[PDB]
Amino acid sequence: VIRVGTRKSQLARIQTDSVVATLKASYPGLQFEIIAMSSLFTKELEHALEKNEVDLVVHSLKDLPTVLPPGFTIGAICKRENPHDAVVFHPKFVGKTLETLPEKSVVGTSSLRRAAQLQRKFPHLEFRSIRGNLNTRLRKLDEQQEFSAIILATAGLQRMGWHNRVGQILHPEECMYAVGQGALGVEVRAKDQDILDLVGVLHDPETLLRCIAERAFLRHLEGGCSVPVAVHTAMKDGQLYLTGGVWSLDGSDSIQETMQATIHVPAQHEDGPEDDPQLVGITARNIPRGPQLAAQNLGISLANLLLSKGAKNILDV
Ligand SMILES: *Cc1[nH]c(Cc2[nH]cc(CCC(=O)O)c2CC(=O)O)c(CCC(=O)O)c1CC(=O)O
Repeated sequence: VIRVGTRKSQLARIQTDSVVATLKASYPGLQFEIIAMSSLFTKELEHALEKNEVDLVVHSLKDLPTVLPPGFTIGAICKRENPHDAVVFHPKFVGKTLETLPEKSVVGTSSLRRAAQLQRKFPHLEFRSIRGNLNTRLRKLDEQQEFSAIILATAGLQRMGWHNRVGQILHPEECMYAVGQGALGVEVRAKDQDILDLVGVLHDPETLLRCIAERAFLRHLEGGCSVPVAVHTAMKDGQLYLTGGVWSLDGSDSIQETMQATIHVPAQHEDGPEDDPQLVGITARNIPRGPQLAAQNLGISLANLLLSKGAKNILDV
């Protein structure tokens, strides 16, 4: 049996089921039991793992820290869903963008990354804090008299089935995404080789590499989930392009730079050794180590350039 622990929440459940459906397709001759428990929530799922009550936990990659706690690791980086930030609008706005929205219009977001970027880009728009989950945030926009629009993740809206509410997908010139956004991560016990082996199938090499680069960049910057650090990655013609940015809380101050590295997306897998340290919290012992190391190096390089341009001033408000 494969005991998968999940949060009782609707978005946590869907993401969990999606990973389980892939593992099921890879391992049809194995049992999968689902345990539902309800960073307060991250902690109790990690206590179950400790007890061996569950073997896997499925999380969003942006929610995980760059250094996981002792004895845990990210066994699988899944294929990436849309990483972009999207705008949902108030019904009264018949085909508008943030650009065409009236001046002093309120925009709901609890992300400093989004608010910082969007304040700089759309200075004539007010950004207030919105609280709750997608269904709550969507109800508040529709019913209440406060918000003209709300900023949310395309991946998240997509998973709930509510891509019909996406009004505008924001591009990197407007609002670059969070590190690991649109990617699911599978947490596992670091010394359970049998569980790490199974989860190895879920690793997508293109996403894994981009996600190491992004996590390496953030770890070097001393960033985390709730910090105004944003990134954009791509892999085209054997090149990994990493754009990273740092903003002040109001967007007034911002450093943004782009670097690239010759890194090839590996088609084939391997049987790497157990003593290979996990990179940026990730265990990809069945994926070539050459390309992973290069991705981390690229992330570090970009963090080092940003810090040389005083990126630590902007962050330490
Ligand atoms: C680190 C961080 N987490 C969240 C909330 C969140 N977690 C998962 C998603 C869905 C997309 C995905 O799987 O990547 C989301 C995003 C969402 O639509 O809320 C946030 C956003 C803060 C908030 O308003 O909830 C952040 C911070 C950040 O993204 O900058």
